[PDB]
Amino acid sequence: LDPGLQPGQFSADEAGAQLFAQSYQSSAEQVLFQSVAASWAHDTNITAENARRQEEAALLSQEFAEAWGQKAKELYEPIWQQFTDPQLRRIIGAVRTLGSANLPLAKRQQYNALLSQMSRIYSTAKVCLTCWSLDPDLTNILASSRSYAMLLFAWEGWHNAAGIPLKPLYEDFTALSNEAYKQDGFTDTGAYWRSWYNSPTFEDDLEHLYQQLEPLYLNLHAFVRRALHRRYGDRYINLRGPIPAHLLGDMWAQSWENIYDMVVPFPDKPNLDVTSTMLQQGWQATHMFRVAEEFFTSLELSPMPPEFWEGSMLEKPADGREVVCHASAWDFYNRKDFRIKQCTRVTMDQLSTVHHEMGHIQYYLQYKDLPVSLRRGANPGFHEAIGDVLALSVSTPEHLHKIGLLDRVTNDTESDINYLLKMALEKIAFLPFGYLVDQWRWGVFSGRTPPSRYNFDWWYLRTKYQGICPPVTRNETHFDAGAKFHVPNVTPYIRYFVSFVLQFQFHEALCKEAGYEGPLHQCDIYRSTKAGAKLRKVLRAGSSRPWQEVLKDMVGLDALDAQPLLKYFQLVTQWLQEQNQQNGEVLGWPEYQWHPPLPDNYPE
Amino acid sequence: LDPGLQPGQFSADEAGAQLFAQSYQSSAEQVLFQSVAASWAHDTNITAENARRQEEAALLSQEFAEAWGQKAKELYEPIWQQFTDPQLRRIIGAVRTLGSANLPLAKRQQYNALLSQMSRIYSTAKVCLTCWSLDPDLTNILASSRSYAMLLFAWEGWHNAAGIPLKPLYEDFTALSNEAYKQDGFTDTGAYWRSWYNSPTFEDDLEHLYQQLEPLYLNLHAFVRRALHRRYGDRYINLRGPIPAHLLGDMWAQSWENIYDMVVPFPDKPNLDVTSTMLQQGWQATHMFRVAEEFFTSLELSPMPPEFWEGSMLEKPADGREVVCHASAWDFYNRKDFRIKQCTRVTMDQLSTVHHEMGHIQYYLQYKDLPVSLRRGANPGFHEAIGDVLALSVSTPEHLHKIGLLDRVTNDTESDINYLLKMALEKIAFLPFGYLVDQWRWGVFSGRTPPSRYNFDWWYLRTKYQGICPPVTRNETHFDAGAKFHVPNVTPYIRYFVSFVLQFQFHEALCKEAGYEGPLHQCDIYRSTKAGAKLRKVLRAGSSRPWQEVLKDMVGLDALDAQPLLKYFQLVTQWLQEQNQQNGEVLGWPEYQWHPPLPDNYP
Ligand SMILES: *[C@@H]1O[C@H](CO[C@@H]2O[C@@H](C)[C@@H](O)[C@@H](O)[C@@H]2O)[C@@H](O[C@@H]2O[C@H](CO)[C@@H](O[C@@H]3O[C@H](CO)[C@@H](O)[C@H](O)[C@@H]3O)[C@H](O)[C@H]2NC(C)=O)[C@H](O)[C@H]1NC(C)=O
Ligand SMILES: *[C@@H]1O[C@H](CO[C@@H]2O[C@@H](C)[C@@H](O)[C@@H](O)[C@@H]2O)[C@@H](O[C@@H]2O[C@H](CO)[C@@H](O)[C@H](O)[C@H]2NC(C)=O)[C@H](O)[C@H]1NC(C)=O
Ligand SMILES: *[C@@H]1O[C@H](CO[C@@H]2O[C@@H](C)[C@@H](O)[C@@H](O)[C@@H]2O)[C@@H](O[C@@H]2O[C@H](CO)[C@@H](O)[C@H](O)[C@H]2NC(C)=O)[C@H](O)[C@H]1NC(C)=O
Ligand SMILES: C[C@H](N[C@@H](CCc1ccccc1)C(=O)O)C(=O)N1[C@H](C(=O)O)C[C@H]2CCCC[C@@H]21
Ligand SMILES: C[C@H](N[C@@H](CCc1ccccc1)C(=O)O)C(=O)N1[C@H](C(=O)O)C[C@H]2CCCC[C@@H]21
Ligand SMILES: *[C@@H]1O[C@H](CO)[C@@H](O[C@@H]2O[C@H](CO)[C@@H](O)[C@H](O)[C@H]2NC(C)=O)[C@H](O)[C@H]1NC(C)=O
Ligand SMILES: *[C@@H]1O[C@H](CO[C@@H]2O[C@@H](C)[C@@H](O)[C@@H](O)[C@@H]2O)[C@@H](O)[C@H](O)[C@H]1NC(C)=O
Ligand SMILES: [Ca+2]
Ligand SMILES: [Ca+2]
Ligand SMILES: [Ca+2]
Ligand SMILES: [Cl-]
Ligand SMILES: [Cl-]
Ligand SMILES: [Zn+2]
Ligand SMILES: [Zn+2]
Repeated sequence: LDPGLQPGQFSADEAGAQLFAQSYQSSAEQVLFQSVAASWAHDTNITAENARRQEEAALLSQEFAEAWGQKAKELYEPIWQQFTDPQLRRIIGAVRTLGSANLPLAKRQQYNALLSQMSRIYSTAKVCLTCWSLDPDLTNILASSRSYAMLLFAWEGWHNAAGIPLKPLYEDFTALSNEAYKQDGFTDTGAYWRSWYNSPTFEDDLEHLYQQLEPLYLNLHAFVRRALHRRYGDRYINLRGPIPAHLLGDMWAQSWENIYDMVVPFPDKPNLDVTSTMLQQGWQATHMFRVAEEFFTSLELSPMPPEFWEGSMLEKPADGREVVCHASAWDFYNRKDFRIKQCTRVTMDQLSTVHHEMGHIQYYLQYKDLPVSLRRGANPGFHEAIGDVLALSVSTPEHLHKIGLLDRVTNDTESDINYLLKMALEKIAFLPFGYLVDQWRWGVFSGRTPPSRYNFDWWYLRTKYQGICPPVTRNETHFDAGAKFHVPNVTPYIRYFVSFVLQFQFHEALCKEAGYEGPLHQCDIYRSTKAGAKLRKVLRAGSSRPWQEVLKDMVGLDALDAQPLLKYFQLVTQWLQEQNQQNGEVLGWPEYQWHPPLPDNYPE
Repeated sequence: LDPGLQPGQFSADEAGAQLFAQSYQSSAEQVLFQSVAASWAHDTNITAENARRQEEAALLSQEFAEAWGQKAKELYEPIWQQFTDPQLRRIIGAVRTLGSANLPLAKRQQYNALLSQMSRIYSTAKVCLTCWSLDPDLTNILASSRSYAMLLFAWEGWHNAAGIPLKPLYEDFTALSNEAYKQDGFTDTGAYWRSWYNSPTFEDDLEHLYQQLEPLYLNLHAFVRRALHRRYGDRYINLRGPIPAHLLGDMWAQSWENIYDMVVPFPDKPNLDVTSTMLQQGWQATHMFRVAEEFFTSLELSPMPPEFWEGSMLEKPADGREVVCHASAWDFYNRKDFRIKQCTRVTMDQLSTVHHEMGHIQYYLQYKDLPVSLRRGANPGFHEAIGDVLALSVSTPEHLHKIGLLDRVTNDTESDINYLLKMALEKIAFLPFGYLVDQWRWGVFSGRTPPSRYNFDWWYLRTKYQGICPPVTRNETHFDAGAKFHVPNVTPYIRYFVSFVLQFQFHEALCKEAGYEGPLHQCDIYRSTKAGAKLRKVLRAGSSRPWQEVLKDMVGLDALDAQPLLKYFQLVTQWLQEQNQQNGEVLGWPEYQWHPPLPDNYP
């Protein structure tokens, strides 16, 4: 480690710790920058040379984290907890968690190589007969094809191509991660990930939320299953069994917005999927980011700086180059460079994803002047919820009208049910998946799910929560969890479940602050500088204060609460219940063993 | 209740509590007697009258615990914790746990009635094609038929006939039981059941034990699956998938000794299943119990008293009267009456069941002069292990020879493998099932497994631990867990897993104390008065002391330990590994979704 980057001496006391943290910050920005830079270079241009570079950068970071980690231990191990300065106890608390830097060098190199090989396998996998990529080709098939055999080929192809080769690496990664975090005092890596919510009752709290939300999901599921039955027939849809996992518009069945056209309650009201209009009008990626931005400035939040426009990758490269297409928002930790990397497609759901990603950037712009260790959301779920909250306003028929995407206006009970159903396809359908992913991963980290049951336990959870089944037989040579980006890329998931609850609490609060007094689901906070100021206080706080207190200042309550979500959706919750009873549906999937047959001429 | 049964007044201090506890136990014997008495009259004679009587007694019993529980909290709720006398602290801890008695009266009724209907449904269910009962007909089919289609009909018949009508009742029971135990401070009934082991780390401890044992089970499974493939063929056995749940000798696939004849590793040697010889020689139920008894008296433990021989039901009644055939051992809490109720069949596995049950009685005889509250095992696993320990000695080829059931065996490597394999079929195969039943039930009690997932979670666990699959499609109308006796009869199961480890610890201790020095698996403690004396000390102690301390005095360690089991089985564990490698077996069942097809014209 360069001399300039190494820790000096500090007193063993709180005044030393303050100088320590200032010295650290000087040197940490340079180290975070080189690492983020090498990551960007690789992810926007996957080559062996760029992967070698990212590996060395990652090793440099570990070296740093180890020297500054062991020094912070040596000097403040038994005294940091008693520091008067709360921001300082959290900075110190971060620095002395070494993570992967606890590993000896050989294992550190093995760890860094595993992350790089898993990322590469996921982001370069293809399905062939001439080969389809995930983004855009398979994405578009899952979204728009309504042919059982085509969707299946895409589903199976992807899960096989991405999952099967990840499995040996994922096992090795899991052992090393655990070894690393056990030397910071955690039983396993999952315990460390959960520690970020600083709540003793986290798992119980999540479970109590899910119990309130589950009836919504059960009713949506049944109603969608019925619409699937009418299209696909009795051979492929069991009205008392799980839904085949390739029919819901998305590779993971995680959001069902793309089958909206098959399930829309009242088809001669306004068409609320404005994708056709966007194409018809000639929208491109950069227009989508510009329109997101202008929402932010309408609140008196910050525009995207020049560095963002010059550096970002907003379209899939046409010049050959392999890239990681999975959308992401990047802080370079130099207070100057912030970028998005997205293989943006011109669709309504991508407009929402553009807002999601820009919400990440906006957080990074607002907390850029905190110490590096406090440059995070009050919890991870808060960072995931910012962009989603604005997208709630953008999605409204009134807002869409204002931005020229929805010529007709209507305010009647049918249009409202259409809108809430569309939104339930996006938000309610995701809840089970949001919850289950890290239940899977927590079991893997703890050792409850060994390699020999990775796929068995995955599908147990998928059926248990989402009420889906795999459309072809799977066995333990398959590694279907590995066909979802966040598993190989080691990104936690429970943030998204937290986010899907939190965003409705935020929405309700920002709507009331804006002076809005109509139904919660028709609120649009566009141009509300009051709403703006309230959101700004959250974004500026970073992780400098407990998330419970930041939440309480924002929404007046110190806990996750499903009530705002339930309220937003109440009309469609009631409507779906009534429809399902009148149709005589079975709620749930009591034929839990059922799987559909193979199509007759498959795949030939 | 009667006034003479309702509590006195007592000072709020340790001296009061000593008198209190004495006054409690005097009155509780009378109350336990009439309860157990009515239960007996019902189980050997299922009618509505007998059910009504049992219900009354249960109500009376709740009334008792109510009053005595109220009084114990009222008098000592703060202070009992700081009593010097540990034995007293345990008695008072128990008294203020009210259970079902926390229930309001109407729900007391309701709970008492669902038990009766669930018991009845299980024990009177039949399979018709002239109708087959579980015991003996379906038991015998599962044991000895080698026709895929007959076994299937029996398996599906039973699961459907018993399971399906239990489900609505089981749901109501579960809610009532949870409500009861929440008022004593347990999150749920499962947490109460588990409190019996007085161990913060119980669940972790069980899991750590299962991890050491699991390789043994995996090697046995693969070896047996291979044997079944040779027999049934590739259509019905997947060499990389779970074994169809009807093929292993038992309705629940829980122990596999009855397919021994199909898997025996060196077949030409003497037949270590002495069933043929027992029938040839004209053995009957009575003889089986008399031979068991005499093993106990060889140790200078107690003979069965006259009241046991006069009162017991040791055969299935031929008047036809509905009975609960499931074998059980009965303490009447009067220090006089002790009985077994068993529909005894003349087989070698029943001879072990006879010893198992007689182990319960021996316990009850040895602690009959204790305060009722100490009249249980040091933990429930202790009680389940006693008769099993003696049965391990009885099952040895040398012991069998001594009681005229087998010609002398050659003491060579092959006869040893044969024997250890038979014993693995009985003991190792049981381990997963022993562990999973209460995993299922704890999930139901905690709310993790709602009615809408009773069968899904059941089969998850079955496949996860036993590596079996249902041979016909099941859905949530089926309630396959209800087709196992202990579920409708609300009897915990984890005691059997604990027992199956404990028994090997005991066996090693008793063998060392007998002065035996050969292999663990060839020991016979028959006629060792020293071994007998050591077991007597355990049995006399009841639950007067922490099971950890009782165990330490007996065996040297203060915890459950798989090492004695591993050592008993070492030779066959090594052999099974080698067989499996040479056949190129896959250990486990990676084709986890696999289920067999239906046979051609079924039914
Ligand atoms: C779409 O339509 C709803 C319904 O509007 C109401 O019912 C219709 C059937 C007609 O009778 C309308 O005249 C009638 O307003 C609109 O929601 C309603 O908006 C108004 C405010 O804009 C709400 O009233 C306010 O109530 C607050 C206190 O809550 C008072 O302080 C205010 O003075 C004010 O009167 C009204 O409660 C609300 N109704 C519901 C069910 O929430 C909605 O605004 C309209 N939406 C769009 C997008 O135009
Ligand atoms: C596990 O499955 C693989 C993949 O086979 C496919 O998935 C199976 C679960 C089942 O649906 C099969 O019909 C599918 O072919 C099995 O390996 C393949 O086996 C096929 C056919 O048996 C064979 O032709 C291929 O070479 C194998 N590979 C591929 C690319 O399909 C595997 O044997 C199953 N069991 C185990 C333990 O992995
Ligand atoms: C049976 O023979 C063993 C010795 O032979 C070995 O172990 C057998 C179990 C069998 O598997 C053979 O093929 C083996 O070659 C006797 O064991 C010894 O006994 C003495 C006396 O206690 C003891 O000191 C030794 O340690 C024992 N050795 C072993 C192998 O543990 C065993 O006692 C014999 N018993 C009978 C029934 O004849
Ligand atoms: C597109 C989005 N991408 C993620 C990218 C996260 C990431 C972390 C670290 C290194 C690299 C990438 C994000 O921006 O949070 C995403 O994966 N998801 C999740 C998904 O698509 O699975 C859940 C989605 C909820 C709605 C908004 C988009 C959310
Ligand atoms: C036959 C035996 N019957 C049980 C009877 C239990 C019982 C408790 C309360 C009221 C009524 C019955 C017993 O003696 O533990 C039994 O069920 N099993 C269990 C079973 O057969 O499922 C597990 C067996 C392990 C070896 C010994 C026999 C064990
Ligand atoms: C992708 O990254 C590669 C590194 O693998 C970049 O390669 C450098 O590019 C130019 C010519 O292509 C040379 O001057 C360098 O010496 C290259 N290095 C190697 C190892 O070839 C490449 O330019 C990148 N592509 C883009 C468009 O950024
Ligand atoms: C549950 O299953 C019942 C019995 O048959 C089983 O399922 C049918 C569909 C066949 O596949 C058969 O081989 C199985 O053992 C059905 O009658 C019943 O409708 C099923 N569904 C429900 C909701 O109970
Ligand atoms: Ca779409
Ligand atoms: Ca989508
Ligand atoms: Ca048997
Ligand atoms: Cl997270
Ligand atoms: Cl128990
Ligand atoms: Zn995000
Ligand atoms: Zn027993």
